[PDB]
Amino acid sequence: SPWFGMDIGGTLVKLSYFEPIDITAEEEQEEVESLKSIRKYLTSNVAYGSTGIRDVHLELKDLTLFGRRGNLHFIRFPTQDLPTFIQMGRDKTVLCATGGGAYKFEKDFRTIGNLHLHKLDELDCLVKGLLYIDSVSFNGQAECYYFANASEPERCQKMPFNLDDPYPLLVVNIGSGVSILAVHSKDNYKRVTGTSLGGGTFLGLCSLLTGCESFEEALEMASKGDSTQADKLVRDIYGGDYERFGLPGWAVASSFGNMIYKEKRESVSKEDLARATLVTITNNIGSVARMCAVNEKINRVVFVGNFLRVNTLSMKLLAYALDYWSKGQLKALFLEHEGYFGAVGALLGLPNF
Amino acid sequence: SPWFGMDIGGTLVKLSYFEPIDITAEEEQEEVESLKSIRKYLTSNVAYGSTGIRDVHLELKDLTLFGRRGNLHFIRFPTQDLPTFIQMGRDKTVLCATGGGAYKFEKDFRTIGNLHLHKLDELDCLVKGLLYIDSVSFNGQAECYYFANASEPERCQKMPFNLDDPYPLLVVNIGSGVSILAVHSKDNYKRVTGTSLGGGTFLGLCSLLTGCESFEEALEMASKGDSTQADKLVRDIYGGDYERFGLPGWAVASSFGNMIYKEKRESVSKEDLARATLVTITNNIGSVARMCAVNEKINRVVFVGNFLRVNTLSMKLLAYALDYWSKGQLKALFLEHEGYFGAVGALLGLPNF
Ligand SMILES: Nc1ncnc2c1ncn2[C@@H]1O[C@H](COP(=O)(O)OP(=O)(O)NP(=O)(O)O)[C@@H](O)[C@H]1O
Ligand SMILES: Nc1ncnc2c1ncn2[C@@H]1O[C@H](COP(=O)(O)OP(=O)(O)NP(=O)(O)O)[C@@H](O)[C@H]1O
Ligand SMILES: CCS(=O)(=O)Nc1ccc(CC(=O)N2CCN(c3ccc(Cl)nn3)CC2)c(F)c1
Ligand SMILES: CCS(=O)(=O)Nc1ccc(CC(=O)N2CCN(c3ccc(Cl)nn3)CC2)c(F)c1
Ligand SMILES: [Mg+2]
Ligand SMILES: [Mg+2]
Repeated sequence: SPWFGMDIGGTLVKLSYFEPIDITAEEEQEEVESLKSIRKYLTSNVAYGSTGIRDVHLELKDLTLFGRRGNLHFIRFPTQDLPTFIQMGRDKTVLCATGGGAYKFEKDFRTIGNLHLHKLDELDCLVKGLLYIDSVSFNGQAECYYFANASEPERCQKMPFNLDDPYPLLVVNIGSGVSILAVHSKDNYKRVTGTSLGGGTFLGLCSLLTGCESFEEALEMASKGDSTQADKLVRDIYGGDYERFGLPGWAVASSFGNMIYKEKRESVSKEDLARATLVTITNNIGSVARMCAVNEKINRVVFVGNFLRVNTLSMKLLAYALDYWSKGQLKALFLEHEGYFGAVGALLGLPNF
Repeated sequence: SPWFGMDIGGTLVKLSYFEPIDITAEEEQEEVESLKSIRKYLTSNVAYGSTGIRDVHLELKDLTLFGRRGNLHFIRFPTQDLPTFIQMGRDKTVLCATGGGAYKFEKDFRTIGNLHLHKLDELDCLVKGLLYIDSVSFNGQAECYYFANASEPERCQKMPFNLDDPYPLLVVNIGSGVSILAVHSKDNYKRVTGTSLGGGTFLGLCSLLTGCESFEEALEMASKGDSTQADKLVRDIYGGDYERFGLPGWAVASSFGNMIYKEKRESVSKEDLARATLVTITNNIGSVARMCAVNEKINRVVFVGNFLRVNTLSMKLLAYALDYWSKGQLKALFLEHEGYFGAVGALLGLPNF
């Protein structure tokens, strides 16, 4: 069988696929046409159908996995289109799968004759996949990075971060919702808590407020907006800073709080609303992460999920906010393969079956 | 001068007024007409102008304060209408004032000839006012209450709570934004953190999403709605409970997360959106309160502000959520005079001037 790892989330399906590159002459013979058609279809196309995408820049080249050399590919498509994926499977096998959809769609995967579905623990998969990718490196580059001098924009820059001893680690998984994990050892990790104000809140509220019809359009709108047109700031309430409690005048006192005034609702732009939605969600995630880090006594906070893909505004807001409000005690960390760790961890469960 | 305590917030001005009821024959003579007109106007009307309200049910009767017997009155009006309040002052005095508006509008208060403005610490005022009101009781009834058996609706009921030894106490002030205070002693208290997702977020987002034009209309809409039409639940992602992490199927996994689907945005009602906004804001406040309580090692969490006025949906959601997610370790507490403690504490600063 082809070696596949799948994470079926509430919004996106993530697939990791290992393409062997050490196929012998005899191995290529014993290959069946449909397997050849699958490998060729996946490696010769970057878009699949109308909604599938291969993230080619993330590919790990010449990886040694399970005694074989190959390339590791990273592919995503909307969970809404999983019926098409399954129907293509039926028209053409151990599947290690995680995420909520591994349970919800179990019976659907079993409509593919003789398919064995192994549902794997979401937590085990995320941690194992994250530790594995960092261990193998991103084609010799660091998998993990931070934003250096996150407080000063003329200096702020992406820089590599070493995770050779990753413990302890607070993992903030920003998907549809948010899960916060504490990782103390390779064997000792737990889900601390979560928040329902996650990437699905950004996308859902932005769509209601602006009519945007994609994540990417929502980000494009937010990049042009001014969130202070919708938010009420400390200086709007006090006239300036509130130094008694260390609150700068620019801090948001009430998200969307200026929208209680009808004349302000009538003048705000869609772009302003999109940016306020992004700022509201991102700041709340940062604050929840900081509170959990203080309670777990962990100072490294790594953010994963796909809320942060092609989203440098939110990444830089997290980096600045965690450093500023922690007085420099906490560091925001990011990972190049942030959306795919569950899918990789699922793939890594293959030998136990 | 008349004895007044004012808390000028980002949204509402709260005024506490002590009406003496032990006026002697000679004292009534030495009273000037404008003071008589002020007292009569305040005590013979329940609405003031178009936006001022006296909360008559909160009145403390026959209180002894500063060596005099009187009634303590509680009055509120929008900060947007503070110009009218000041203009009525000029057309007719030590003013102890707190809140951000005591700083922002300092010069405006000083347009009233010879008026002395004493800006008082918001934290000192909230704590002193809260401790004072609980100490004097609510006309012999408890000032503080909780919801007994908050998990079972056929049993859940408001019940009194004793605060004779109030320390330690976590105070969650839900105004435009949210401030979280830790009160360890009458002299030892601090602002722990805050969140900008507060009552102004509820009101602002609800107005944008539904067109409601008052707090009360927003609550009326929310009472008729179904938040699960907009929110994505754990059972929507997993097909059921996620017992591995203790998440019931009914828990919200992504607030507004079903609004990423255009057909669902086209079918959701305004009432559904209002309820989802209330649930989103209230749950996030509860979760932040729980995290702070765990970090401060405090198990009594008292909620104040005016986000909870005439808002039993949010109060019962906080009571159920704090008890459920803390496995019964934390108790949600509420106070009858929750919006007015800053104004009372300001009034109590009068002797130091
Ligand atoms: N192409 C996209 N389509 C939709 N959302 C996207 C897309 N790209 C990035 N996102 C963002 O990424 C979030 C989902 O990230 P993801 O990590 O895949 O979560 P999920 O696994 O599908 N949901 P969950 O079950 O809670 O883990 C969305 O809510 C968006 O904010
Ligand atoms: N009549 C009302 N008008 C507006 N908002 C109301 C009203 N009644 C209750 N509220 C709610 O109460 C919240 C404000 O409560 P409040 O405690 O008075 O805060 P504030 O002091 O004005 N703002 P802040 O400066 O952050 O403390 C509003 O955001 C509403 O959600
Ligand atoms: C990974 C499983 S998921 O895929 O279904 N995603 C997912 C993401 C976030 C959540 C939210 C989550 O963790 N809550 C637990 C903590 N809460 C509260 C609420 C009030 C209080 Cl007072 N205290 N605590 C809120 C809910 C969730 F339930 C599922
Ligand atoms: C009482 C003064 S007010 O009247 O102006 N109201 C008021 C209410 C809430 C707030 C918000 C507040 O406290 N923040 C401090 C903590 N934050 C974060 C953000 C990201 C991270 Cl990573 N960590 N922490 C957010 C802001 C405020 F600034 C003022
Ligand atoms: Mg996920
Ligand atoms: Mg206030």
